Amino acid sequence: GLFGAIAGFIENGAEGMIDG
Repeated sequence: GLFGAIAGFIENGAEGMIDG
């Protein structure tokens, strides 16, 4: 479901995508 395309992008900002 579409949540899986966002959630972390709002709930932090896609942590791990920065940090990786």
